[PDB]
Amino acid sequence: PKALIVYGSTTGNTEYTAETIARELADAGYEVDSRDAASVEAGGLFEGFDLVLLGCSTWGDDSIELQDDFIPLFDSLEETGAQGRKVACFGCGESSYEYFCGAVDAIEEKLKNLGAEIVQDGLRIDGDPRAARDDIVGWAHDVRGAI
Ligand SMILES: Cc1cc2nc3c(=O)[nH]c(=O)nc-3n(C[C@H](O)[C@H](O)[C@H](O)COP(=O)(O)O)c2cc1C
Repeated sequence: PKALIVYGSTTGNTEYTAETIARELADAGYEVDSRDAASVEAGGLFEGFDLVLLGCSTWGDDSIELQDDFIPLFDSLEETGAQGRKVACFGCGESSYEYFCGAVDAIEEKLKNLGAEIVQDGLRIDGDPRAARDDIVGWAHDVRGAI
């Protein structure tokens, strides 16, 4: 199959997390197209993939704020082709914030509402992603299995 990973990451944690997910999926036979959000265009971005993995980190405080490069992508999520698309969502952040991995919640939320098939609950990394490598890998293994 073809899986599309797109991530918004500012200190490279979620990017690190995407790359490990990309590797797991590619080890299991998939063709994996991994792309930073800052380099993509929403209009038809999911066209042709069987699996779309979205990746974002959380900024902000009192309300949910998304990583700046992911914002135009989230604002045009209706134009990507999410309808019927097997999807799953991930993101790094810090549990001391009110909204722990809040962006993960706002994307899964917008997706569900656009008719996507959320194949697994999002992966919410707290702190250093390198300390949670088993979790990322395990979560990739589980998304592959469900689709
Ligand atoms: C100003 C500020 C606001 C933040 N807000 C949140 C938050 O609201 N929720 C959350 O889970 N983490 C929050 N974080 C945690 C960061 O997202 C955390 O560093 C995360 O790993 C960054 O992941 P990344 O290298 O993939 O970009 C915040 C950090 C800063 C500086």
